[PDB]
Order: sequence, then C-alpha cells, then structure tokens
Amino acid sequence: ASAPKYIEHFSKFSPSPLSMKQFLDFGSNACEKTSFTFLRQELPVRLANIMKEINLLPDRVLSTPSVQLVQSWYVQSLLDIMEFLDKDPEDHRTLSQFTDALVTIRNRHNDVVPTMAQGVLEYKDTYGDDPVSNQNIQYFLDRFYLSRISIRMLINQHTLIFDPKHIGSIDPNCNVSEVVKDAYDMAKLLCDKYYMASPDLEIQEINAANSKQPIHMVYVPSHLYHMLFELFKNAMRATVESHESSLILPPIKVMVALGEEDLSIKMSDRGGGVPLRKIERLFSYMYSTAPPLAGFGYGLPISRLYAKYFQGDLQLFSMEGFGTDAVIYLKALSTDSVERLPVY
Amino acid sequence: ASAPKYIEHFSKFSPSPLSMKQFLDFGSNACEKTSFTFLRQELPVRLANIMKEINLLPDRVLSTPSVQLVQSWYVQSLLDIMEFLDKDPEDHRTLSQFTDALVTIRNRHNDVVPTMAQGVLEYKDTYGDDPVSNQNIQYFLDRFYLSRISIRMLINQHTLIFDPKHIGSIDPNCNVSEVVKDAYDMAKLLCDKYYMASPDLEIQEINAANSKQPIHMVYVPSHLYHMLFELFKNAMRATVESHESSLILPPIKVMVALGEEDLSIKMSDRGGGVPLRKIERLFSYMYSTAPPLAGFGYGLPISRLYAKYFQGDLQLFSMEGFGTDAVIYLKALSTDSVERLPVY
Ligand SMILES: Cc1cnc(Cl)nc1-c1ccc(N(Cc2ccc(CNC(=O)C(F)(F)F)cc2)C(=O)c2ccc(O)cc2O)cc1
Ligand SMILES: Cc1cnc(Cl)nc1-c1ccc(N(Cc2ccc(CNC(=O)C(F)(F)F)cc2)C(=O)c2ccc(O)cc2O)cc1
Ligand SMILES: CC(C)c1ccc(COc2ccc(CC(=O)NCCN)cc2Cl)cc1
Ligand SMILES: CC(C)c1ccc(COc2ccc(CC(=O)NCCN)cc2Cl)cc1
Ligand SMILES: [Mg+2]
Ligand SMILES: [Mg+2]
Ligand SMILES: [Mg+2]
Ligand SMILES: [Mg+2]
Repeated sequence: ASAPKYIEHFSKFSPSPLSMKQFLDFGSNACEKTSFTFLRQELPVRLANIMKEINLLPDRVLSTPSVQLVQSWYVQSLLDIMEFLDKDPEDHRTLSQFTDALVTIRNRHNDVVPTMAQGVLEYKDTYGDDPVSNQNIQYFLDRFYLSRISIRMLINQHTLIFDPKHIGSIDPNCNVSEVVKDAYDMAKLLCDKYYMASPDLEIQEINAANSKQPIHMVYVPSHLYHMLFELFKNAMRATVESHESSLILPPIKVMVALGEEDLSIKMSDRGGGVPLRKIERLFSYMYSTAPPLAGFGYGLPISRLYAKYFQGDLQLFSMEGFGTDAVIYLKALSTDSVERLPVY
Repeated sequence: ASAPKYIEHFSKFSPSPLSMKQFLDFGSNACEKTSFTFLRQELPVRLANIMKEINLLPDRVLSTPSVQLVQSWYVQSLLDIMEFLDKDPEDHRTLSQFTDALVTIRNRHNDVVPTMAQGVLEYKDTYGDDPVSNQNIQYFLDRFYLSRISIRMLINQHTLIFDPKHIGSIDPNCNVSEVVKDAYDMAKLLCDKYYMASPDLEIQEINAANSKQPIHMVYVPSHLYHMLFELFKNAMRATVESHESSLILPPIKVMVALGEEDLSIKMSDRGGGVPLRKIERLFSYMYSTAPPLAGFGYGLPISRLYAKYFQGDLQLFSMEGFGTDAVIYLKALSTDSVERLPVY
C-alpha cells in the first residue's frame, strides 16, 4: 500500500485555518461542490500532519496496541478520502458517497479518547510518571486532540449542512446566558441525583459597550456547552462535598463580560479550592488518568482545547480555603475567531 | 587584579537557600560570629553566580555603559567581601568593619533598577523589541533581580540585627490585614492627591481551619507592602479613570484566605480590565519600559519576584469590560518558606 507516501506528500502542505466568516460562507446557498473540493484537499493535509507526528513517537510508545489501533484508523480514513481526489465534483452521486464517507470516518474514530487513555495507562505503569514523560504526553495529546477537534469540525459542518438560524454547529446568534443556564440545569440534575443538595446559580452580565443588551456571539454552542458542563460539574462536586457538615450551600456564580476583544465567562465556587502547587495537575492527561459525577463531561484538558480552538483560553485560579474561579476566554469579534491548529 | 579568578572559583559553588527557620535562628541570642562566617562564604558564591551570568551576555549588550557600570559594582562588592575571608571571627573590630562593609555595598547598588532600565532602553532602540529579545531580557532580569532580592535580604538581616517582636525584616507575627490596610491607606493618599476621588476598601478574611482567628504569618512585611502597594496603585488608577464620567465608584475588594498550604491575597477591581492578549505585557521589562501615579511602586515584574522569592507567586486575571483580580500567593507554613534562588 501507499500510506507512507501519502503521509509524506500531504504533510508537505500546511493546514489552512478557517475563520468563522469562511465557515458561515461555506454554509449558505448550497456551496456543496465547493465544500467538497476544499475538503478532499484539506482533510488529507490535516490527517497526514498528525499522522506524521504519530509516526515520530518513540518505538516503546508507538508499538503499543492503543497507538497501533489509532494509527490504523487514520490510515483507513486518509485512504477513504483519497478515493475522491480524481472524482468529479459535478456528479451528484460523488457528492453523496462523500458525505457517506465522512459519516463513516467520524464513526470510526468515536472512541479515541478512552483508547488514548489506555496508552497513557500502559506507559505510566510501564515506563513511569516522571515530569519529562508528562510534558511529552501533554505536548502530544494537546496537539493530537486539537487536531481532532478541527477535523471533526470540518466534517460536522459538511454533513449537517449537506444532508435559516443555525449554520451546522455554528450559531451566529448564540445567547451565552442561555447556554450557561442549560449546562447548569443539566449539571444540577446529575448533582441532585448523586448528592441530594445542589447549589443555586446566579448569573450576572456586564455588556460594557451596550449596558442594556443581552450578550450574543457567533460560536459553536455545543463546544461552549461541553466547557460549561465540565466546569459546573466540578464546581458542584467541590461545593457539595465541601459543605456536607454545614447548612448553607454557596451558590455557584457566573459572570459574563463582553469587552472590545474578549468575551469572558467566569464561574466562581466556594468549594474550598486547591493549592497553587496542585493546580497544573488538573490539566495533565497523565495525572488525571487513573485505572460519583466523575463519569461525566469531556475533562478539563479537552475543555481547554475547545476554548483554544478559536483563539480563546480556559484558566483556573483558586484560593485554597475558599474556592475556585474558572474562566473561559473567547474572542468577542467573529473576525478574530479563526481556527487555531497545531503548528507544524 | 583577580575578579575573573574569583568569579570562576566561587561560581563553582551553589548558593545555599535558607528557610524562615534558619533566618529566625541567625536572628537570635547574638549568633553574630555565625552570621559573619556564613556570609563571607555565601555572598561571594551568590555574587559570583550572577556575575558569571552577566559576563556571558552577548557583547553588544555587555559593552553598554549601563552593564559596564553594574559589572563594576559587583566586582567591587565581591572584593570588599574578600578582604574578610582570612580575617578572625573572634576580633570585634572584624565584626564591626564587616557590618560597615555590608552597608557600603548595599548603598553602592541602590540605583540598579533605573540603570538596567537604561540598558533595556538602549537595546530596544538599538537592536529592536522583537519576541526573542523580550524573552532574553525577561529571563536575564528575572534572574538578576531575584538574585538581587536574595542578597539584599541577607545583608539586611545582618545589619538590622547586629547594629523582642520583629527579627530584622521578618515579622514572625505579621498581621496580613494590617499590611493590606496600610498599603491601601498610602495608595489612597496618592490617589486623592492626583484624582480627587478614590475607591473604598473592603477586606474579607477566610480563615479556613480557624473560622475565628485573625490571619497571621511569618513573612517579610516590607516585601508584602511593596506588592500590596503596586497592586492598590494600579487598581486605583484603573477604577478612577474608568469611572470619570460616572457617579458610583466601585470599592476595591480584598480577600485574605488561609488554607493548609496557601495564604492567598486577592485584590479585585472594576477598572474595566485588560484583554487576555495584553496581560503578559504588564510583566515584561521590555514593554513596560518607555523613555500620574505611574511614578510610584516597584512594578509588577519585581512585585512578582518578591512573591516568588519565598516559593509564592503573583498572578493577574482580568475580564475585559469589567475588571481585574490580582492574587498574591504565599506559603502559609514557615517550613515551606524557603528562599527561591535563580538556578545555576
Ligand atoms: C477535576 C474534577 C473532575 N471531576 C470532578 Cl467530579 N471533580 C473535579 C474536581 C473538582 C474540584 C476540584 N477542586 C478542588 C476540590 C476538590 C474536592 C473538594 C471537595 N472537598 C472535599 O473533598 C473535602 F474532602 F475536603 F472535604 C473541593 C475542592 C477545585 O477547587 C476546583 C477545580 C476546578 C474547578 O473547575 C472547580 C473547582 O472548584 C478539583 C477537582
Ligand atoms: C501597570 C500600571 C502601572 N502603573 C499604573 Cl498607575 N497603572 C498600571 C495599570 C493599571 C491597570 C491596568 N489595567 C488595565 C486598565 C488600564 C487603564 C484603565 C483606565 N481606563 C481608561 O483609561 C479608559 F481610558 F479606558 F477609560 C483601566 C484598566 C488593569 O486591568 C489592571 C492591571 C493590573 C492591576 O493590578 C490592576 C488592574 O486593574 C493596567 C495597567
Ligand atoms: C499513548 C499516548 C497518550 C502517549 C503515551 C506515551 C507518550 C510518551 O512519550 C515520551 C516519553 C518520554 C520521552 C523522552 C525520550 O525518551 N526522548 C528520546 C526519544 N525516545 C519522549 C516521549 Cl515522546 C506519548 C504519547
Ligand atoms: C541591560 C539588560 C536589561 C539587557 C539588555 C538586553 C539584553 C538582550 O539579550 C539578548 C537578545 C537577543 C538574544 C538572541 C541572540 O542573539 N543569541 C545569540 C548570542 N548573541 C540574546 C540575548 Cl542575551 C539582555 C539584558
Ligand atoms: Mg466546510
Ligand atoms: Mg490555569
Ligand atoms: Mg544572616
Ligand atoms: Mg499572570
């Protein structure tokens, strides 16, 4: 077969980050043929870039069953996409079987996270969990997961639009507060199920330039939901367990600020907090992988990748003895919301 | 002369970080001879370590008048200290002229900050202000200033004690709130002088393990004052200028938390804040050097060195459109308060 030639050829290209605008433009008025011709070039570049990095991992990592299985998904997905390079954009059955091919590729990779998690486990027990190992895992998974988010975003844009308010997974009129409430509601439901107390929510908005207006943005609200949900679940765990022997339960307080450049979402809790020393660990794939609410959500590392993905960030800071603020930093202006892709 | 042999010899040694305990022990019951024999070894190691680093700077930096002048102070101070190596600890005139020598050395170096500032200016205008330059300046000055804080601390411990509550510059019973109030009071005074409005203060304490108790610690309260004062001055500037056309002026809110491991001091303002993109810049010697309240205080970079100096930190996070939290993280337990010295 040809996977290594394909990988080599296509990793000579640089991925092409898209902006929100570019996304919205692909997504109306059936630009279908256009999405197609972009994607058949772009997905291989993206796939191959990460595949090259996978192949450069040391052999004692690369020969593990978990990496072998993922190496195998990428090869197959890259080949499935190949089939279409020389095919004819005007032929509607071409467009059709390409959408089928996208769905199948998306399915094939649904379980990477737990797959990678086993590889981390194997390596931790097999070579150790020293700081150097940790940085290398962190470095590799951040890139790899960031890479993964970007590909799933391309595929979802195409399959949702090519099967009027929403544009695939982008809401050009996202109501930030609405998403905060829904993710709160869902985390509370879980909370009340496993603890039979749950804190209230208090939302405050600060729309600097327009005192009055509800705060809206162009965003991928499924992403924003992932991040809010992870954050609520942690804050609820903290708050509830830290107040078992007490009567008053602090609310969880969220602030939504709209500046010239940032849209920031702070979520404050009084769960007793974490010492500065132990904070980075929460972001570590290595330390946050071991063999109640613990089962739910995308995790802090991935939540932060979602924020970084459109040039934002997710940060924590705590006051041990008191509680923790978690802030999601997003770009307020759609013209600043451009894909951030691992550097090659 | 012998400066380069001395530098080489003494940079073969590693500085010896001291803990609060070690500091308190030198500082009572006249351990004077002991402080003397420690210092005559330790100061040269410390001086020489930084001097070695100064000599490794590229020539286009090293040949500048500002660096030449500082290179010259260190040489002289290292030599003044040399005079004592073979001298006799039992002779009281020895002890005496050594204290004189310490005072003189401290004076000789009083003006490094503005000296270094001219070197940064020269280099910025002479070679540019690109990101690489910036990291190298940051790296060098952090180390150099951290080095400087540690030496001044040794000298001040000796000269204050060898000329009962306080122990030189260490207060084994520092009242954190007291220092917050005093630095607030001083920053307000300045504020009212240049603006004729100034925000109020609100202090809240959270003593996790002892709900009741005022929060106390073993610290160098002059340091804690430097950091609180810089932070108040910024928060007052922000708050006041951001509310000129408005009637209500938010207070500046400080929280003092005492955990198992951290003592944290958060100072919150509603000055409108800073976008995430521009935050690191506030810590940059390069960008925060250009040719009202602006004249006062030690600066953010040095304030953070003071916090790092005893294994703590100083961090900022803002919500553009709203305001800024600044948190000083200190070690709650004196057994964790050990000098952090630049690595060699
Ligand atoms: C990482 C994580 C994953 N899943 C779940 Cl359910 N929780 C966490 C989690 C949650 C809170 C924390 N802590 C530390 C913490 C841990 C446990 C507790 C509960 N208290 C106790 O267990 C105690 F035993 F002391 F009583 C409080 C705080 C925080 O301070 C915190 C961190 C992130 C965040 O977004 C929000 C936060 O509040 C750490 C881990
Ligand atoms: C670094 C510094 C040094 N000296 C002085 Cl007097 N001030 C500052 C300073 C202060 C505040 C900021 N800003 C940004 C800022 C700058 C200006 C203003 C005032 N508003 C305006 O000038 C406006 F023009 F928009 F109205 C508000 C915020 C902050 O958000 C902030 C930073 C650190 C800190 O500890 C506290 C802070 O509040 C930046 C620089
Ligand atoms: C399965 C995934 C999560 C995973 C598991 C484990 C790893 C571990 O990766 C390491 C560990 C140590 C070193 C230093 C070193 O030895 N360098 C020289 C090259 N051998 C390099 C790498 Cl790439 C990465 C990704
Ligand atoms: C005066 C103080 C504040 C000061 C002023 C200026 C500097 C600047 O230092 C630089 C700038 C660029 C580089 C890259 C490079 O050229 N590397 C190869 C070696 N030439 C290295 C260094 Cl050490 C430091 C400290
Ligand atoms: Mg598309
Ligand atoms: Mg963080
Ligand atoms: Mg001493
Ligand atoms: Mg910071």
